[PDB]
Amino acid sequence: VSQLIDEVDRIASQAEFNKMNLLQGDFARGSRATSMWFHIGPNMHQRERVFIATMT
Amino acid sequence: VSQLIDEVDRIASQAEFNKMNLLQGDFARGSRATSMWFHIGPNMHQRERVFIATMT
Repeated sequence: VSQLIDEVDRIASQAEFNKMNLLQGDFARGSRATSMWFHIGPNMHQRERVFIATMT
Repeated sequence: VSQLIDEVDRIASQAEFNKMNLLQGDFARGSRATSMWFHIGPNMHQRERVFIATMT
């Protein structure tokens, strides 16, 4: 179980898309790191909220 | 379901055609915004009404 949880932590540290990291919870419910948006509109204000909690 | 309804609200608040929103119900039966007329006649005063209700 120690080995498996070490593998889980390794994955959480390395699981990434491009240079950003996701599983660290940098965009959690109350994460102070930064904020992300997927703009899906032809207007500068048209974008919505996406969140990813902390799963360490 | 809440996420889906939030998408519905985003569509309603963002649905527009030529910098004019449509799903807001600006052309409803009792709408106070304005009356939409499409002139199809070759003379004066042949306006044609179109009605779209609020879709929030």
